[PDB]
Amino acid sequence: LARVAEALGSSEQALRLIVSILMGYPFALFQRYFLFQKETYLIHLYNVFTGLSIAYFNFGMQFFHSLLCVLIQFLILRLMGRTVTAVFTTFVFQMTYLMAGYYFTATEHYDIKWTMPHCVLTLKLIGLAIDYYDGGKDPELLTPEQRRFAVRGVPTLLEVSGFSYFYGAFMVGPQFSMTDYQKLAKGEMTDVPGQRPNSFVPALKRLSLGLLFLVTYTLSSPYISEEYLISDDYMEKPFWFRCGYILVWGKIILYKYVTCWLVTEGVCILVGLGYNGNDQNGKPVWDACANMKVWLYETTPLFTGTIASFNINTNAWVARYVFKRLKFLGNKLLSQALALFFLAIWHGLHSGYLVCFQMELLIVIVERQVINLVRDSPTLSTLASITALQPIFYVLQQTNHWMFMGYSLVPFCLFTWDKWMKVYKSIYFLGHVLFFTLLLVLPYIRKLL
Amino acid sequence: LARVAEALGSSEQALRLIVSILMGYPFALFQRYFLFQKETYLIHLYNVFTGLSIAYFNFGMQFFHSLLCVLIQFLILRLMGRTVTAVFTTFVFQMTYLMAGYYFTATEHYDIKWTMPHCVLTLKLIGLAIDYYDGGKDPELLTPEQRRFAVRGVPTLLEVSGFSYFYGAFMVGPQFSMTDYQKLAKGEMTDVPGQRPNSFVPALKRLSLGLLFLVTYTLSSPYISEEYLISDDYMEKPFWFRCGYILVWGKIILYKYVTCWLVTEGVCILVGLGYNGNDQNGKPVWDACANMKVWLYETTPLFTGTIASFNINTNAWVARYVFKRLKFLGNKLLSQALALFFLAIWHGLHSGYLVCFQMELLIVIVERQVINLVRDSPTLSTLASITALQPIFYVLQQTNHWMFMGYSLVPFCLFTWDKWMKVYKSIYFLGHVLFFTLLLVLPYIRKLL
Ligand SMILES: CCCCCCCCCCCC(=O)OC[C@@H](O)COP(=O)(O)OCC[N+](C)(C)C
Ligand SMILES: CCCCCCCCCCCC(=O)OC[C@@H](O)COP(=O)(O)OCC[N+](C)(C)C
Repeated sequence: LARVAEALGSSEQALRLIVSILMGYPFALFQRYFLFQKETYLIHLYNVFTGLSIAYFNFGMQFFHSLLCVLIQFLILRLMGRTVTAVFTTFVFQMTYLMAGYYFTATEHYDIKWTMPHCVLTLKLIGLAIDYYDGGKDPELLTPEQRRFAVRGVPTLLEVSGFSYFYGAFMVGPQFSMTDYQKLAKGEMTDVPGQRPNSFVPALKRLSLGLLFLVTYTLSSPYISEEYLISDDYMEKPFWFRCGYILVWGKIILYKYVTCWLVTEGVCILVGLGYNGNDQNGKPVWDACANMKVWLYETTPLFTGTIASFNINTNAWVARYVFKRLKFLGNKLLSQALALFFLAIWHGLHSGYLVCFQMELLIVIVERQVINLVRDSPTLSTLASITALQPIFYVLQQTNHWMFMGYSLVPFCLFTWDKWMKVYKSIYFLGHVLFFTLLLVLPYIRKLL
Repeated sequence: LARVAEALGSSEQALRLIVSILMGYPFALFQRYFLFQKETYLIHLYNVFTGLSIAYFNFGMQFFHSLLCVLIQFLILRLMGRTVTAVFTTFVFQMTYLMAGYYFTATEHYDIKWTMPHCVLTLKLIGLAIDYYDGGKDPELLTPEQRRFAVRGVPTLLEVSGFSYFYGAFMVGPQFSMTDYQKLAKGEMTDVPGQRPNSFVPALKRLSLGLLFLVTYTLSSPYISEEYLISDDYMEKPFWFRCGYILVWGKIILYKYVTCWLVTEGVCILVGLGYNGNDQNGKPVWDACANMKVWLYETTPLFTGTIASFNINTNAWVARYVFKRLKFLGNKLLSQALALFFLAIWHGLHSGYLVCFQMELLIVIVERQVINLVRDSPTLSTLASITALQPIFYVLQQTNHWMFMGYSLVPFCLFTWDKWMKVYKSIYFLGHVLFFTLLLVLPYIRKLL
């Protein structure tokens, strides 16, 4: 409806996405109470129907495209099951399908179109194929976590269709594995063997936090937007103020993402999929499929402290299915680039993503070098601080972290060859030149000390 | 000059290219008579100067890009000389440079721009890198051709610069190897151990034939052009006539290529680079760096007989450095489906090339299947012919060959999504559907017989 779209002050696409995400709670409540007896095919059909309904509500003309990619893989997965070339052909097919979709969409403004659910689906399917090939090997140890994380059996059409179309983690949801989905289907993922998983208390906290972030972001949205950055006229304000804007911006655009992940956690933890075990005391731990770690993402002066708390899940998937599969190159420095290149193509086909990831690589390397210089061969360095007082150091580090994360996040939201450089040149290319000088000078001063 | 361009009836680019190609003959005549004493650096400097002048007279200010590829490789070739990763990095760098040039250069007409000399240069440099890598291995009993080609030593800047900028084979010239260039530089490519090689008699034939083809093509150029097909008002004559046009066309557009190769052969055979050995009788053989074999390209009813008579210096290079190097994977078909893909990218970035190469692959497979069915399992099918009277079969086969080679060469000269399909749909997609039906039916009828 256009009336509600104009009333809420945002485009109808975002409202439709939010209502689709929020519609998962009644589905989970219905599932948790009417499926005590298993009869797994009921769960599989229910998941398929709910996922198809969710896809039809939003993308109600092109959803059958997804129904293609599930079926074709099932053929490729069936024949040449354990050969190496199956992995190659499925990887190439999925990549070329995604690239064709991206090329034929190629919209300039940020739009929530057909692309993202298919992106999540195709990455999950590649993961499933890799896992099946890995589990097809000999039953020896092979890094026992890898052994227990593999799949053994025949993945018939019903199981793969149900696992592909989970209603909760479909749009932007967390990426689970194949082995644990069958555990949920077979009902061995509960707090105790013979009762419903008691998870009401964890879910409300996540829902409250996600709603709080959502409401504060939508309240603070009109004040700051990615149009003041150029405006063709306001590129004359005092330099410091401009930097201050980049400090206020970036920290606000991130809250657009966070909330949805948090809220989808609420629909993913209620069904019991977020169980991993108990702690030393024995109490249950529900932080298994979490996509965000609040209270560490905020207060983290280190540049590397925002890489293990922001995305966490996709990063873990990339590390597990790229680094562990390219141990025969042996360079140890090429792979860390190649993975990023893959992460620079999975997001999109524009140019801003490459520059953003290059800046992230440069900043993390510089931070590693600086933290290696101190506290390892400090001499005067540590006893100069002597831990007498570090309020000023902490606040300066925090401001530096915010400013130089927003400064590299600018090309993420503006991914055109013209607007990016037009808004980026007014800052005198500060970050790249400064960090290049630091990188080229630091070994010399380290050798001096 | 525009006056000569309008007088000759062709654009100034073609005339400039032809005059540049023809300008090599005084260079070769000067070289053959004033360089009895070797002092190799004189030859290297002469080659560099002549190649740079030729590049200047065609592409005035842009030629430095070519230099920007010769020097960088010399660095990559110097450090990490014998490692595996050197091949990977030089391959990726050359491919991405060529792709960037093509993407920034792409136009909708056939333009003689910066691309082609850089394309030849980059493919030659990739070949040099592969050959140098295959020279640092153990000197065991490899394949004799590998030992005959492998280079041992360190290529300094002068030698690589001279070998890269050969004046004769620069624009569209044949692609020789690295080891034999040093043989020419050291003066051992002669009929008699020491004297000027006797090559006047072989050379004049390649001028007579080349000039004959050139004059016939330029005389018959105005009658047939690639505009009558797409005029959209000439698509209404009866069906057969249209097919007849495709028979007359295609066989004419090919003569645009042939001549130049022939003529550059004349400037490549005079210097003595076309020597390979003697025959059984003992007379010299000069068909070493030939790029086309006339008297077999014309009268060849077989569809596979036009692959060993067209350009046999790029096909041989591809087979030597891709087809017979990816034997570790061991599929025997995927490689045949991979190398062509490389050949589908080296030509350009448009879409017509892929379809043309796919059609060539399909027709050659169909021809192989048909020739396998006959003369191997006749079953009273050919024992009755006994060569009684079959000129009709020969002429029918020749007409079929011409028609279905032109029908697949059409997308080569028209490489846009719109023009190609508009000109191709009026023929009712005859070749693809016919060959698909033949491919799907032939095994069944073979099993029947
Ligand atoms: C209150 C309004 C709610 C707004 C809805 C936005 C949902 C966040 C998208 C998360 C998708 C994802 O997992 O990729 C994470 C990153 O990749 C971010 O992705 P992008 O923001 O660049 O979107 C284009 C790239 N896709 C297509 C691959 C998703
Ligand atoms: C009387 C007038 C003379 C006309 C001059 C034309 C010269 C023939 C080009 C041969 C280049 C080559 O070796 O590639 C052979 C094929 O690749 C053909 O190539 P194309 O015709 O498609 O040209 C674009 C592709 N390049 C850029 C790679 C060369």
